[PDB]
Amino acid sequence: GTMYYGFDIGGTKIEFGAFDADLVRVARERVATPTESYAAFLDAIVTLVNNADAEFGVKGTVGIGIPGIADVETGKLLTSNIPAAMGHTLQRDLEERLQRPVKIENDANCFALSEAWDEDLRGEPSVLGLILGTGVGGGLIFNGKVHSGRANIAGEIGHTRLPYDALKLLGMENAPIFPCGCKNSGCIDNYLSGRGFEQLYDHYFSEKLSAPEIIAHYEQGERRAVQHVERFMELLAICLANIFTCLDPHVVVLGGGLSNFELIYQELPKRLPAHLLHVAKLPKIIKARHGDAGGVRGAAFLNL
Amino acid sequence: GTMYYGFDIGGTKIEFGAFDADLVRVARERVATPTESYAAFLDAIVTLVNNADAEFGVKGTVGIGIPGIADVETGKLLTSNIPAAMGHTLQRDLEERLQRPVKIENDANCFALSEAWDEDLRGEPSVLGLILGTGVGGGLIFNGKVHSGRANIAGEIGHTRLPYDALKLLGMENAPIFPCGCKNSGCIDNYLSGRGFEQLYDHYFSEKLSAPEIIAHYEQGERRAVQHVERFMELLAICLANIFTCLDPHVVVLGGGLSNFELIYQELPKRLPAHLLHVAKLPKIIKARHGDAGGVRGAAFLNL
Ligand SMILES: CC(=O)N[C@@H]1[C@@H](O)[C@H](O)[C@@H](CO)O[C@@H]1O
Ligand SMILES: CC(=O)N[C@@H]1[C@@H](O)[C@H](O)[C@@H](CO)O[C@@H]1O
Ligand SMILES: [Cl-]
Ligand SMILES: [Cl-]
Ligand SMILES: [K+]
Ligand SMILES: [K+]
Ligand SMILES: [Zn+2]
Ligand SMILES: [Zn+2]
Ligand SMILES: [Zn+2]
Ligand SMILES: [Zn+2]
Repeated sequence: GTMYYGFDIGGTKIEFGAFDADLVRVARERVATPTESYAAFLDAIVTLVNNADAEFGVKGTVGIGIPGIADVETGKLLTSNIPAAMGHTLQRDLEERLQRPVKIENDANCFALSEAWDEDLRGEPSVLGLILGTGVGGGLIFNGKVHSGRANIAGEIGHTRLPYDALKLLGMENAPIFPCGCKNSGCIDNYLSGRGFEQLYDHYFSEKLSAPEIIAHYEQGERRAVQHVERFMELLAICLANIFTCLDPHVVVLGGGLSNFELIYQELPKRLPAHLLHVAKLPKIIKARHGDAGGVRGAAFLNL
Repeated sequence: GTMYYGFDIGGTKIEFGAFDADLVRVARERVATPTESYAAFLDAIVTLVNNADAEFGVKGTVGIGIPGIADVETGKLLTSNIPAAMGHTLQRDLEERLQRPVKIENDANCFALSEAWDEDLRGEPSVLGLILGTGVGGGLIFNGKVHSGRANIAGEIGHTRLPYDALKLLGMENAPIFPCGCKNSGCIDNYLSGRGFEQLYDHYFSEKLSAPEIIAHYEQGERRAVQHVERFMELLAICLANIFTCLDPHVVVLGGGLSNFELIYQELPKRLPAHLLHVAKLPKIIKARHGDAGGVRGAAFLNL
C-alpha cells in the first residue's frame, strides 16, 4: 500500500505524521527543534522516517513543510525561524540519505493545500490560506493548484510594507515602524502576527503583555485592551482589503494562533467593505477546518 | 468557418478587430467613444458587428474588453472612464441584439491573455500583464488561465494604497496624497499612471507639463525632469516589488502609454532587487509584444 509522510518543522518543535491510502492519520510524533547544530536537525528528521518505515513495514512518499523558502536555484533555505537549518540544501541531504525523492514546501503553502483539499473547497477557482501566528504567511491556490512563484516567494504577504491607510490609522509620522527579520522595515509580518499584536499593545500602553493576556483583558472589557483590539481589527481589515483588491480570492481560510481569536470572524466582514472597492464582494472567510494540522497534512499531500 | 471578433472600448475611442481561424487580423476599425448617451454607445458596437458580419459572410464569436468591472451578479458595469456605459447590463443588451453568446472581460485581463498566448509565454506557470497608462491595471494569468477573482476584481493593483517605503521616498507626512476615482485616497493608480507621473511632476515643480514633454526634457538632461524621473523609477520599483513579494510572477509584461518609456526596462531590473526579499529572483520583464493591440486580441481570444 501507499503511505504518505509529512513533516511540519517549526521554530520550537518538529511534528511528524503518516497517512495511508485512505488518508487516515496512523502516526503523530513531536520532537523538539534541534538548534545550534545542523547535524542534529538532520538527524531528528531521518530518525522519525526510519522508526516509521519499520513500524508499518514500508518506505512512503516524503513531504516537508518549513517556514521560509528553498532557493529555487541552489536548494538552500532562508529561514530565520530555524537557526540550525539556514543556508543548507535540506532537500538534497534527505534525498540521498533516504534513498527516495523528497518534496519541500513553505509552511503557508502546505496549510493552504491542506485546507483546499477539503471537499468543500476543492472546486473553488481560488483559495487563499492565511497564517496569522509567529509571522504572517499566505498560500495561493488557483483552480486547485498551489502557485509557488518564480522564486518560491508567492504569498509572502508578510513581507509587504504597511499601506498608507494602515499608517494613517497608526498616526502617520508617529506610527511605530517595526524592523523585520527580512531586514526591511514596516513589513506587516511585524504588525498582524501574534508578536505584532503584542508589540502594538506595548507601543501604545508601555506594558509587556502576551497576546493571550491582552485578549483575556479584552474579554473582561478593560479599557486599554478594548482600544487595542478595535485598532487591531481595523488594521487587519485595512491590510487584508489591500491584499484582496489585488488577489480577489474566492475563499480565505485563516490559521495560526490568532486564527483562534473568534472576534476576527465577526469583525472582518463588518470592517472590510469600507476599504474594498464599492463593487467588491466579500470572500468566504473561514477558520481552518483541520486545526493546527495543516502543515503536516499539506506536507504529506505534496505527494498525492 | 471560424471568425473571432474583439472590441477594446476605451475612454476616447472604441477599437474593433476580426481574426480568422489562423488568427490573422482581417479587420481593424476605430470609432470614437460615444459618451453623450448610452443609446449611442450601444449603437457604435452593434454597427461594427453587423458591417463585419456582412463583409466576411459570417457572424463569429464576440469578445469585449472594457476598463472596470462587470458585476459578477447583476451584469452592470463600473467604469468611471466611460460615462455612457456605467450602470448598464452591457452583456445582456448585446447577447440579444446579435443572437449569440457574448463574453466580456476587463481590459487588463484581455491584455494579459493576449500577451500570454505568445508561443514564448505559453507554458510559463504565471504571467502578470501590467498596464501603465490612463490608470494602472493588472491581469493575472496562472498556468495559461485568467484569474478573474471572486467579484471580477483580481489584478486591481491600481486601487491598492502606496506602501510605507513609497511614502517614505515621497516625504512621509509631506508626501502628496492624491484622491482616487474609487473614492479612496493614495491609491497607486494616481501615481504610477501617465496622469500620476504628471501630477507628481507638478507637485514638486509647480508646472503643468504632459508626460511626453517631461520625458523630452529628461532626454535633454534638464534638472527638474532628471530629478522627477529618478524619483518616479524608484517609486515604480518600490510599488512593484511590494506587489511581486505577494504574487511572485514568472513573467511581467508592460503595456499602456508609459510602457513606451524605454528607460523603464533598464531601471526596473536595477532597482527592484533592493526592495525584493534577499532570496527573490527577478521576473522576466518585457515590453508588450503586440504593441497596443492586446485589448482587441485578448477580447477576441476569450472565445478561443
Ligand atoms: C521569509 C520568511 O521568513 N517568511 C515567513 C513565511 O515564509 C511564513 O509562511 C510566515 C508564516 O509562518 O512567516 C514568515 O512571514
Ligand atoms: C476600478 C477601475 O476603474 N480600475 C481600472 C482598472 O479596471 C483598469 O484595468 C486599469 C488600467 O486600464 O485602470 C483602472 O485602474
Ligand atoms: Cl526647483
Ligand atoms: Cl533614472
Ligand atoms: K507562501
Ligand atoms: K484586472
Ligand atoms: Zn520583511
Ligand atoms: Zn493581566
Ligand atoms: Zn482607488
Ligand atoms: Zn518644454
